Amino acid sequence: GRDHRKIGKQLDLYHMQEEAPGMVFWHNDGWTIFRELEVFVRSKLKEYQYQEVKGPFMMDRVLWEKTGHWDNYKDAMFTTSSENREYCIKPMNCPGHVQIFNQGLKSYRDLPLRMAEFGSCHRNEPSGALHGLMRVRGFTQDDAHIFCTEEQIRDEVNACIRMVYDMYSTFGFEKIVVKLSTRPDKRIGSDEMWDRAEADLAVALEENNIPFEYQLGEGAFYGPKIEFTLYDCLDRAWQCGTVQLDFSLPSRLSASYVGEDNERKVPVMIHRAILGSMERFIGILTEEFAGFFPTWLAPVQVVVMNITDSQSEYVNELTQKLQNAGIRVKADLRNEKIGFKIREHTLRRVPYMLVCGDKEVEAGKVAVRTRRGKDLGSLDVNDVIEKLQQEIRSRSLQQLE
Amino acid sequence: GRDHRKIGKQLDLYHMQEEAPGMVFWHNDGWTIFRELEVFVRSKLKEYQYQEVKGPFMMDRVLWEKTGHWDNYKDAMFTTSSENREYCIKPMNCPGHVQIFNQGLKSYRDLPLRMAEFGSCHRNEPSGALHGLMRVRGFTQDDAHIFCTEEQIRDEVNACIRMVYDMYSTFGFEKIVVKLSTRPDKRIGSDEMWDRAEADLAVALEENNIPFEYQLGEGAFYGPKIEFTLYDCLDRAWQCGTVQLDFSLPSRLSASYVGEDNERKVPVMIHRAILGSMERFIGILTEEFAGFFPTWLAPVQVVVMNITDSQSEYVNELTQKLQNAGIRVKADLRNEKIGFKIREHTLRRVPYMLVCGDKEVEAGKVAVRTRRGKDLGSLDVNDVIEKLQQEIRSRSLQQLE
Ligand SMILES: C[C@@H](O)[C@H](N)C(=O)OCCCCCn1cnc2cc(Br)c(Cl)cc2c1=O
Ligand SMILES: C[C@@H](O)[C@H](N)C(=O)OCCCCCn1cnc2cc(Br)c(Cl)cc2c1=O
Ligand SMILES: [Zn+2]
Ligand SMILES: [Zn+2]
Repeated sequence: GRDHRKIGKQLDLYHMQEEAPGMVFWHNDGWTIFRELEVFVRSKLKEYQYQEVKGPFMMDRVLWEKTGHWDNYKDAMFTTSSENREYCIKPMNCPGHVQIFNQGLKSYRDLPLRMAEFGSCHRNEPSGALHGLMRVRGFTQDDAHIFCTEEQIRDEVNACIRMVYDMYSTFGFEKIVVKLSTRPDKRIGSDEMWDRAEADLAVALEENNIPFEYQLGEGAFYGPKIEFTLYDCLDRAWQCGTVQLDFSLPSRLSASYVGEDNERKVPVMIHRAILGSMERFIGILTEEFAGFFPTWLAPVQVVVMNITDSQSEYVNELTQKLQNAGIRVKADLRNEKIGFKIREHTLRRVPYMLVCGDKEVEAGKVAVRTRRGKDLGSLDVNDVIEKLQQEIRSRSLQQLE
Repeated sequence: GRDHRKIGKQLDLYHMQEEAPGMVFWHNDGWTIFRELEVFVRSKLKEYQYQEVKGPFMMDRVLWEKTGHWDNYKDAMFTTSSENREYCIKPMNCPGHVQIFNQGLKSYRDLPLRMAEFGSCHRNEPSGALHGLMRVRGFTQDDAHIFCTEEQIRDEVNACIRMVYDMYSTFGFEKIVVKLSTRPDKRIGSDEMWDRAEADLAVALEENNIPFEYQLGEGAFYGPKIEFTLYDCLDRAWQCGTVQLDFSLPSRLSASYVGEDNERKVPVMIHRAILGSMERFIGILTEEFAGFFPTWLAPVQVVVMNITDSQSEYVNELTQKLQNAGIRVKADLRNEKIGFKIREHTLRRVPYMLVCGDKEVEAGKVAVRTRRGKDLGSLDVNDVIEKLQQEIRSRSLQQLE
């Protein structure tokens, strides 16, 4: 009883309909979760020293032919036309990132250049294969590309791996299985490029004490991949993360920089995504938590409620203070029994229920109950606000005990 | 200068390519401005009680055919096909918002329902008419649709008008022309509906003490509208804001709610955008400010710089303090003359240059230079940080004096 489709309906997070197969409509509360997940990713982009960009939604087929995506992916790409030119709605963000890199002369002092995007991508998947948020047609990839020198590969691949485990640990995912996918039958780049790339990814895994198995022939057409699979609380495997080494795309798109030796050089490209897609990861989280999202992700974090209208002015004031502390809060001043109110907000998976009777109004206190049924007692309002702020800002998995 | 296309190149904000006509490649610094503009709009969504949602990029042509917009605008829509079905890449967000409205039984108690989206839209505009950020194919509107009763229209229009002036004032736009477009020759609804609807728009304007003029017969087939034209510092007119009444779309897309008398009732829709295209608005702002973006919008708010090698670690400490204070800060530790650093960052329109010589280090102070060439002298570090935070939080047009 943790279906993301059911929870998504019950908590008014999102919906899907037949007029847009495999594409999500995010309702207010679901979009709040999505945006908080974006805020989290951005905090990591800042920490790990990434730029953030935005590329065009479509680009001319001629460009996708040049990069190799047309030859490999044409049947799974959406196309559209204008003025006798054909455009592919983008399946990937990498070519756009190279286009941005190519604006303005680059040198070795600009490298490593780490370029991230919340990339809106589309895949023309067979419609019968779509399911929930887990297999979709339109998605938002937490993508980035690192442009670096050959000598910087080791440190930059190492940083990507650190970033992967760091981010998964935030959500409580500690059981991770790793595969290394090597040269596929249909590919671009020379065998010596592939020897180098496969070797570098293998060394990274050895050095980080990450056990792995090879997945022979399952690499991307443009480079080998480290694939990260996390396991949820039901012990189900979800492949989410990927780190790839690419010596082909930057050459094909005429990317270059001036090295230390003043010689014109082609940058190496590292591709990576960690969550995989915002939509699928939200799906996974919804099931992992069964809708009991950690406080930092919860659509509504606190509900403050009165017993009678005698405490209404105090509740409104307290609601305002919580909102000023950055907390997603609402007041429940209805003329309903306290057990009726508490149940409604517990059903809605609100982390904290703040109750104000006469005794609380008199003492400048608030009675705190958690959605798990724990009565924390009557506590000083400022102590409660501070404790909630820390729980939220630290992105704690745990509520107050 | 005040050419946003030249400034856009100079400050590394964005670029365009023929591979994606009229679709912007946002570089890090331009995307920072875009993201800050979103944050600003979201603060107003909160203040004016809007939900925020997100819809997919495409929906079945079959659904678009039902809206009453198909015959009018089929030539300007991008289409793409899959499995014998044709999809439209959305040029507007209204039908998607109605799809969200149509999920779950709605009651009169849910009205007015205010639904905003930063809606990623595409129009197949002729390539010859494209121009920088102002005339594009891919654009993002600060869009919203309000679903309400007939009796609620005036108050809801009143709030939209307040929102327009509130938002324009933030950017220094106080000269605003207002036009009310009245019933066209070809229209839906009775004459009485139009009498009431035109009167609601006029009364809402009167209630905000706003003089206006008519654009006779220029209303849409589905209702009258108000349009807001702001004037920049060169006295150039930019039509940006729209409040559009719509008595057609809800019925066309089977939208309804349970009235207080238990009757199935069709809501009225209000379409509204304040900035309009955010790409275009960024273009307007770029020219308005001549690239001197107010500090809250500036891609890089502060550069901290040393005179000689001796102050490098003080610069690092101060940069970290600014980082921790939420300021977009960079350290310039190059072995270059201080005047060279000031010239470069002045040219890049960085609001503040925080200069650290021995005297500053020794006193725990910093010397503050503005991009206007103003020497503000030696100031206490914590005081400067507090003043910068206040300038940013208040979204002030004015730098410290
Ligand atoms: C991490 C990113 O930078 C990287 N480009 C990426 O997407 O890699 C994901 C794993 C390797 C690549 C695996 N794959 C393969 N065929 C595809 C065809 C289409 Br059409 C689309 Cl939309 C996506 C893919 C895809 O993802
Ligand atoms: C404010 C928004 O909700 C509103 N829908 C909107 O876009 O308003 C902007 C101004 C008036 C919008 C009026 N118009 C203008 N150009 C269009 C181009 C295409 Br292609 C299509 Cl399908 C429809 C329209 C359209 O209806
Ligand atoms: Zn990639
Ligand atoms: Zn609309």
